[PDB]
Amino acid sequence: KEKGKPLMLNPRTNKGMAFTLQERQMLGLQGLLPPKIETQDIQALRFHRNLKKMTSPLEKYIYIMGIQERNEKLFYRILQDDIESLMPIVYTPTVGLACSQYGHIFRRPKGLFISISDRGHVRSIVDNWPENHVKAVVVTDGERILGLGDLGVYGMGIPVGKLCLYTACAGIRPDRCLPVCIDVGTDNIALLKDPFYMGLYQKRDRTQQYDDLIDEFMKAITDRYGRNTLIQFEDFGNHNAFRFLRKYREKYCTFNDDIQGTAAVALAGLLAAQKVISKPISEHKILFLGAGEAALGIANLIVMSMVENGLSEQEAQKKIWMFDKYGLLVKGRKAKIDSYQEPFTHSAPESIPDTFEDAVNILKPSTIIGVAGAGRLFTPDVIRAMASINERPVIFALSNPTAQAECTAEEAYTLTEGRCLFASGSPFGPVKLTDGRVFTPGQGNNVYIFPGVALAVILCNTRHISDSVFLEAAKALTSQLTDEELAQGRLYPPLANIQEVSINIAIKVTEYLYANKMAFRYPEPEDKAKYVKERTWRSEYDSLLPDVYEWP
Amino acid sequence: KEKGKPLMLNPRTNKGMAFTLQERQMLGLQGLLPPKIETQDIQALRFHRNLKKMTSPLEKYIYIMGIQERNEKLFYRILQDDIESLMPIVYTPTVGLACSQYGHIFRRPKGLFISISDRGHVRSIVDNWPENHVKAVVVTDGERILGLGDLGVYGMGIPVGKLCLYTACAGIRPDRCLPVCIDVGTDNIALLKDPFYMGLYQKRDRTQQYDDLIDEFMKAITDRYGRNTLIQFEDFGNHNAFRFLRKYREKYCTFNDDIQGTAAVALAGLLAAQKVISKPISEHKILFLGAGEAALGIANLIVMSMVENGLSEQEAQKKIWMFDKYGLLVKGRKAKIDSYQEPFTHSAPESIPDTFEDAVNILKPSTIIGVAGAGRLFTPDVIRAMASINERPVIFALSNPTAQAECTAEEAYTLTEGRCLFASGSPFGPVKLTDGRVFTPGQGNNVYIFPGVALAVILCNTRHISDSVFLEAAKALTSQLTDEELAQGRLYPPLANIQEVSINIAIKVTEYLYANKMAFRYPEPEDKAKYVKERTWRSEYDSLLPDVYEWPE
Amino acid sequence: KEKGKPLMLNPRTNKGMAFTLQERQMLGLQGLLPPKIETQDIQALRFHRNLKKMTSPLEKYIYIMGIQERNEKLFYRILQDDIESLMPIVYTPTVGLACSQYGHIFRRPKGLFISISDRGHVRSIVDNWPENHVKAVVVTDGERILGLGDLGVYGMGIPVGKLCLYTACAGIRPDRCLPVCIDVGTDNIALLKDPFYMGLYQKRDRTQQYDDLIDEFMKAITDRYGRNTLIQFEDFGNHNAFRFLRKYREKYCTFNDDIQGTAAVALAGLLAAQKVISKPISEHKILFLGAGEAALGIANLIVMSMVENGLSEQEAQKKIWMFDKYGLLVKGRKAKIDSYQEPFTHSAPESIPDTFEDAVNILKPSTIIGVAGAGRLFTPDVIRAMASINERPVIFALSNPTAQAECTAEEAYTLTEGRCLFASGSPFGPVKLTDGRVFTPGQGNNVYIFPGVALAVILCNTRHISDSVFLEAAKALTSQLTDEELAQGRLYPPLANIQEVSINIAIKVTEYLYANKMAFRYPEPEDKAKYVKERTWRSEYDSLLPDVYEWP
Ligand SMILES: NC(=O)c1ccc[n+]([C@@H]2O[C@H](COP(=O)([O-])OP(=O)(O)OC[C@H]3O[C@@H](n4cnc5c(N)ncnc54)[C@H](O)[C@@H]3O)[C@@H](O)[C@H]2O)c1
Ligand SMILES: NC(=O)c1ccc[n+]([C@@H]2O[C@H](COP(=O)([O-])OP(=O)(O)OC[C@H]3O[C@@H](n4cnc5c(N)ncnc54)[C@H](O)[C@@H]3O)[C@@H](O)[C@H]2O)c1
Ligand SMILES: NC(=O)c1ccc[n+]([C@@H]2O[C@H](COP(=O)([O-])OP(=O)(O)OC[C@H]3O[C@@H](n4cnc5c(N)ncnc54)[C@H](O)[C@@H]3O)[C@@H](O)[C@H]2O)c1
Ligand SMILES: NC(=O)c1ccc[n+]([C@@H]2O[C@H](COP(=O)([O-])OP(=O)(O)OC[C@H]3O[C@@H](n4cnc5c(N)ncnc54)[C@H](O)[C@@H]3O)[C@@H](O)[C@H]2O)c1
Ligand SMILES: NC(=O)c1ccc[n+]([C@@H]2O[C@H](COP(=O)([O-])OP(=O)(O)OC[C@H]3O[C@@H](n4cnc5c(N)ncnc54)[C@H](O)[C@@H]3O)[C@@H](O)[C@H]2O)c1
Ligand SMILES: COc1ccc(C2=C(O)C(=O)C(c3ccc(OC)cc3)=C(O)C2=O)cc1
Ligand SMILES: COc1ccc(C2=C(O)C(=O)C(c3ccc(OC)cc3)=C(O)C2=O)cc1
Ligand SMILES: COc1ccc(C2=C(O)C(=O)C(c3ccc(OC)cc3)=C(O)C2=O)cc1
Ligand SMILES: [Mg+2]
Ligand SMILES: [Mg+2]
Ligand SMILES: [Mg+2]
Repeated sequence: KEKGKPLMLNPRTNKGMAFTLQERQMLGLQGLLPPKIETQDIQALRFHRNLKKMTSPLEKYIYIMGIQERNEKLFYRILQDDIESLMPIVYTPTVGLACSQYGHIFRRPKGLFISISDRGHVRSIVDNWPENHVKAVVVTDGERILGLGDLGVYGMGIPVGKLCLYTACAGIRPDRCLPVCIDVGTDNIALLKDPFYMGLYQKRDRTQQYDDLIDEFMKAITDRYGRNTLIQFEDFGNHNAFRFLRKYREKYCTFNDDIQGTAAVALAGLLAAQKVISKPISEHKILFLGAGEAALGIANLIVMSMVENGLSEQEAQKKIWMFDKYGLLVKGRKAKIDSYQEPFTHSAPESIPDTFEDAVNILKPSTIIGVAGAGRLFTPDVIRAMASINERPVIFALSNPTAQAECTAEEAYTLTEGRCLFASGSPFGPVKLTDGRVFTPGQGNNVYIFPGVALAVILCNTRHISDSVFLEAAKALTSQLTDEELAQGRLYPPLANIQEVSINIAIKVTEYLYANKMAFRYPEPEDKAKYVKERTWRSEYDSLLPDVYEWP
Repeated sequence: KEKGKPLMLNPRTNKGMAFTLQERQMLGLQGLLPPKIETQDIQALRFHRNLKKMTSPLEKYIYIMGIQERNEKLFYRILQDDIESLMPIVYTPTVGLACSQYGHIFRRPKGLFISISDRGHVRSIVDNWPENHVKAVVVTDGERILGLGDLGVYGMGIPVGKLCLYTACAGIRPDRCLPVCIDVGTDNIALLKDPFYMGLYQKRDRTQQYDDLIDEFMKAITDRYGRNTLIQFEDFGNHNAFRFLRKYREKYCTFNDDIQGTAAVALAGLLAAQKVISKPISEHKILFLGAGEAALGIANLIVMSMVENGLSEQEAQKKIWMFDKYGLLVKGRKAKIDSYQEPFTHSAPESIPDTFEDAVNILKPSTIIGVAGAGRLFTPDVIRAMASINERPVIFALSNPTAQAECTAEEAYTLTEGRCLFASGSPFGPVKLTDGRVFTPGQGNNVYIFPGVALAVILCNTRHISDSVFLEAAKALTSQLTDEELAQGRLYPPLANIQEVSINIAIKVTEYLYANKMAFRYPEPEDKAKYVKERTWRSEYDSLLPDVYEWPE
Repeated sequence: KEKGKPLMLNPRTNKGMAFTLQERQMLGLQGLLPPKIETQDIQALRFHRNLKKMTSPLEKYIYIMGIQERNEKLFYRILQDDIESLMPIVYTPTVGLACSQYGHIFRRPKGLFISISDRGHVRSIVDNWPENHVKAVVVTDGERILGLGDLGVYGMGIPVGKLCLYTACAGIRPDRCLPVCIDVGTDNIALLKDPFYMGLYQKRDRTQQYDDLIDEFMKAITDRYGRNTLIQFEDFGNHNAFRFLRKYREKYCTFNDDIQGTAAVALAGLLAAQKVISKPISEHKILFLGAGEAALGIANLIVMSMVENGLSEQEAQKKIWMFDKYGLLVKGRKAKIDSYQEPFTHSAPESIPDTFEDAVNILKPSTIIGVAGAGRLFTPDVIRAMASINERPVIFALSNPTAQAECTAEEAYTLTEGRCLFASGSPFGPVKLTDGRVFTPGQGNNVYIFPGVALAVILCNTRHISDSVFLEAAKALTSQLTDEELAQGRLYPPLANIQEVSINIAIKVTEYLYANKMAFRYPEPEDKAKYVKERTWRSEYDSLLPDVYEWP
């Protein structure tokens, strides 16, 4: 398309000093670059050297995210070199810190910004996006960014970082990814007073106009790019998150990772546990600390797993209890019970606990899952009560970051003599016990699911994503534990091999999508594995050398 | 020319969030920016707030040079806002530290790279340069980067930084500035071992090819851009610096800042000292610690300044003495004598000095100038020796960085008890003696000279720069001091006013060029002040809004 | 700058099928062109073949002017191949015919259009012109297009065609040429009723606004491109033409070809004649048929020639009489005498003619010059009266086109036994007389002057063009007649060698410009010939091949 300085200024084309001598000469770059040819390998090492001479995580974020705006293929190469250590940077927890000071660290814009001031003109904006074949859209209003609450347009970092992991893990063409931020104001007074805030100076609009903007946004996106365009909602308010999932679910090809992706990884760990504890599902009793979107999201998907294994809906629900901030979810309590909690709000026992430890002793659960985000509430005695009740208790401490976790690997494994099966939201290191026996805990990271699922949905031209897709993703993830990894005490495969794990998920989800008539991409491929591997985006530089030859 | 995302990837047009609502809508940026209209001020305050979060100078270099590549108008606004503090960052000393690791911090390339491997195809390379009306070239081989020696292609940071100051100070259009690095190899072993070295992995070619390559380079630039294109040689090795300056002085529009710019700023101080103490020029004698590039440069220019005032050639030279690392330069000594030094190699006194303190006592100088870059060799006893020999002694400690300076301001002013006239290369804060008097010493930075001179040479379409230009530039620098500032012991205007000072220098040089028939820009302007002040480049954002207006139906 | 289809769509870069194999491969053109390499020679022949299979002049114009918008270098090559025959097409007379039907034949726009509706916004328009270093501007209001009168914006063809001859003859870089049309309405009712008219539907504005538009236009041009920018006025109303020349002459670097260029070629022929008739200038009496801009233009320049040869102003004026539509210009006549005619309005004789033949017998002129544009008014007996009075009478029939000429070569040479010295505005073929003696008449074409002058003015950064520049151009033109050409009866060199003639004029005018301190381009060149030849624009294709080589 273009030659000269424009090639170097365009991230998609810019190879940097990896432009070969001929490329330089033939594309009019000779002299604009230093007289040295590099490879993507040399360029990558240079990054790792600079990254080592940096302590601050926020400095690492700003550096690496700058590389995206200079050389795209280098950027995604660098993530793929060591994804485990850099995923903390490009996404959580660091992305939170970046999102807090997002107006300070701003350098170059990265996504698409739709305001409530642009009401009725969303189509004009969408059309300004240079890329023509968008497949994956990630959107946020910024109201519920991680644990940091409302951050307005500073939330844009989340879409951006999310889509980095789409490309990095799954192989979704970056040029077909679109991060979107919906600015309708913000209730965060700190930001309104900040003169470097990048959003609108007004409180959140919660009128009809907000709903209308989302409708128009959804329409505008699909008008330009198609109805099969994948649209993921991220870090919306809990109220908005659920009701928008409901009203668009069967209309637009949309999912919510915070609900559905979270449920999937939760379940995938439970299913990993059942390769150890083979107890009939009839026996499993499950107790959630917290009754948030995370709880309800996970709860529903468990019920659906239980249903596919024999149990009814009514019965499977009665095997799930929830203990939130006001106490145990029971019928006829003064504390509020919302519509989504009603199915898990159960007939009260004789003794009605006022403590979580009290509940564990009364209800005799085989599994406790922590999603309160309210610190260390799985007390040492809670851990013990579970070890007395179950021979191998399943304890899931999912809250993030580490400081909000309900308990620690250390705290879990040692207080149950290394019997329990543990998994966490935040990364804990190998625990060592006094008998010289190693236990390597797994991490319940959402990145196990959404990339693979997203690739499959896109590759199959799927138009709606049913809850049973995430159920199939769960089974798919769990089916990649080797025996060794289970012996070591992992309920998830290593994050190190996320790329491979993401693909195999995409494959197994593609098969399911065709088998249940949710794929509209025909002709149907016979070998789904080949079909997926072939279409994943590679970070290797392509030649940009024009073809010169003699005429014989 | 362009619309959409290209306007934001092009730093000459990119206003960032300073794009108005009208501009965003009409240019198709609406939605690509956050919904927040800023101004150049807010953007600037953001930069200032973030600069404080950084502690390392090198972090700051990387952050600020980054802005040149995102937003050019914003970049030069940031420099002009706080020029005094950020000039250390953008250029010396921090550019030295950056130049050392230039390949380790490389993100985007900034200039034009001509290797020896491109011999015969140099015009090809010149023609790849996007800009069509280049007026100012700064070129480096990389052989003698500051006091760091041979950094080779790492030396590119020097031209890049220096042209920032052309623009920042004098208002020379950035799009007409071309930084160039001639790459002929490097003698530095560490770099030849480095897998991130950005140059050719070979020793410096010192053969005939090197000379040919510089010839070809000079021809190629002036072919494309014209013969009056200003070509400034920077940080070449001594041998080459002088010989090329001689070879091209009369053929192209060229100068060397390390020689001629240094001389101008040196002389500017000496003349300002002369204003304080009306010492007859016959009753002056100059002692240089060091007899290299800086010494020889300042020497040759001083001679002219004396000759101008009445002295002859030989007369003025005999008032200038040089003491190098082998000792005092005297006729028929043991250590060798370069031909440029020969004029300042006199017949030995009766007692040949073996140290510098000796020389001060034997020769009884009025002024010592330190350009050896070898630490605190103006020992306390030397400052005292001068303090007793002269009523008002002039002491110039020009060596950089601070650690290689011959003495501090504190050391100079206390051991002379206020009676000293002091200047240095490195910045020394205010010196407050016990008795109550405060002395603010002048910094003898080259940046006083080269911006103003370059601007003048360019606006007058001058084809050659004789040494009298720098002489005339020196007087122009000296003449901007207030009497109050002379009473404060300043021999140089504040760096806070480098802009006002650079323009005023450019004006006076313009008058000189026209008055002495060295200008070729006719018709000749009458008011030279208005001419210069009108052609300076501004950092204020231009509107990119196309004109919408109504036609009678 | 650019590669691919854009190179082929850009006239300045487009070489057509003359793109070499390597160029095609290296610039991404391989496949977009037919598999055949041509030269500019092959491409040129193709043009000449097509031009031969066309009768209509208007078809030839549309074809060749299309080539300018496809391949610029080919276009100017083709003019330089046979300039003599094609100059009739690109300019007069055909350009007149094209200008009449300009809205019909419109295909692609060619110049810059400034309307009175764009009052106060002329700078915006000027800035829309893509070219950055304009040197030669030709502008028209369209009020007095050739003989066709007011044609409004259809007059744009004139600037365009004029500037074709700038490039074709002189070598003025086409990219530095700017044709401008000032639309202020038109009095031509035929055009106002035409629904394909390309100008404004209103009568000519003759208020202050017109004058103001011209001021702003002049300012805007010079603001962007400089005060030394050459601005030529063409085919303005006679009133406007003179007064605009006067008020801007010493302000903007401006000339008018219809006045000054016309005067120059007139004089150059008179000076050619004086190499035959060596009579002292004191004896020369001159009589103009018509007292138009052409008459007055020529008259003044003659006076200035006479002055440089010894005569005073008052005396030199008395040697010039004028006979216009109302009769002989005499003091105290009922017919109007304008300010410019006053110097040539003389003390009445005893007998005051009412016929032009009557005047020739009374006043005894040695030279008659026809610029009435009113047909054959040099009656056969006029021709004879001149032959009886003078041994070699100088008869100049300058009116155009041929039908408006005052007499013919045939009519002139035979009615004076082949004694007279004749020149015409329109081309007449070699006359043959009954004694087997050939007389080849010259043409008083303005193209002899303005290209050479224009090149010199531009190359010398001249800021004002004095009348004595055109006087020097005249002497320069005449100094290129060989003796043979004078023997044959030519008062001008062949149009065939206009390119060479234009350059030599530019050289001699450059020398004069430096010698009289009108050049601001220093350093001054020592050899003016080399200086000019070096800087003329060539039509040869340049290589567009990027430099590829090995690294030794
Ligand atoms: N660069 C190329 O050579 C190129 C590029 C695109 C398509 N094609 C050709 O077109 C055929 C059909 O391609 P298609 O795109 O219409 O359908 P497809 O069968 O190749 O892909 C199905 C769907 O998945 C999307 N998709 C595929 N890979 C993706 C990725 N890495 N990231 C995001 N979205 C991705 C496509 O846009 C499409 O909507 C291909 O089989 C190939 O022959 C070639
Ligand atoms: N590991 C993962 O993949 C993953 C994914 C999503 C969310 N999470 C984590 O889940 C946690 C909850 O997120 P959420 O979106 O459900 O938030 P939420 O506000 O919707 O849920 C919080 C719930 O905890 C309850 N609670 C608060 N303090 C309590 C206390 N002291 N005792 C008992 N109950 C208490 C609240 O009443 C509420 O029911 C967070 O810490 C978040 O980091 C983890
Ligand atoms: N302040 C300014 O504007 C400015 C401008 C240019 C140069 N300088 C300074 O000038 C200094 C020298 O630069 P240069 O290019 O002339 O270097 P150079 O290598 O050309 O000259 C060094 C000279 O010092 C002599 N020398 C070295 N050690 C000595 C010692 N111990 N005692 C006596 N003489 C000794 C050497 O023999 C030689 O003659 C540097 O420190 C540099 O910072 C300052
Ligand atoms: N393509 C090239 O290589 C190229 C192009 C332009 C200039 N140059 C270099 O710049 C030097 C100075 O060029 P300059 O233009 O400033 O001055 P110049 O001395 O070459 O020309 C003087 C003036 O005439 C104009 N001019 C020259 N040739 C012309 C033409 N054919 N048509 C119209 N206008 C014409 C110029 O624009 C200028 O205003 C040249 O001597 C050359 O070294 C090179
Ligand atoms: N050969 C050239 O280079 C050249 C250049 C310019 C104009 N011309 C020709 O000159 C002629 C006049 O052009 P102009 O611009 O001076 O027009 P104009 O209207 O200014 O001049 C016409 C003059 O002829 C007079 N006239 C008209 N009919 C007459 C008659 N029957 N008897 C006597 N006088 C009569 C008018 O009164 C007026 O004085 C045109 O035919 C034009 O083609 C030739
Ligand atoms: C309301 O309190 C919350 C709720 C959810 C979160 C999230 C997480 O705890 C995640 O781990 C999380 C997440 C982390 C990693 C990941 O793949 C890299 C995907 C999601 C989120 O998106 C969250 O919103 C944080 C605080
Ligand atoms: C040989 O040792 C040297 C020689 C010269 C130098 C230079 C300086 O000491 C400068 O101050 C210097 C300089 C510094 C600032 C400036 O304007 C900001 C211009 C020149 C140079 O270019 C040098 O080369 C340093 C060490
Ligand atoms: C008013 O009647 C007129 C006046 C002038 C003309 C012109 C000519 O007769 C030209 O020859 C003429 C011209 C012709 C050729 C040329 O070089 C090719 C330059 C001018 C004009 O520009 C005229 O305006 C025509 C009719
Ligand atoms: Mg989230
Ligand atoms: Mg230097
Ligand atoms: Mg005309």
